[PDB]
Amino acid sequence: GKRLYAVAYDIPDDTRRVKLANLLKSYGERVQLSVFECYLDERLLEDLRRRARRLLDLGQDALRIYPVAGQVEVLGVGPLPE
Repeated sequence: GKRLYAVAYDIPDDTRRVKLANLLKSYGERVQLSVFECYLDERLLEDLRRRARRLLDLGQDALRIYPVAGQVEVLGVGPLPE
């Protein structure tokens, strides 16, 4: 079912990065400059990948998707964890 994912990206191109961030908003919320937290199940995860693939230059860009299980820990500024 739905689980928390950390979605971290490294996109050198500003235009592609803006498009990717706008896409990620449809699945979750920003937590840091290069990271969103998204609640996804299998179907939404596939949808996210499918749409992210349209946008990325896969020779230059990186996107990592981490399924999270356990307590997220936050030091410093930024959104408090569950």
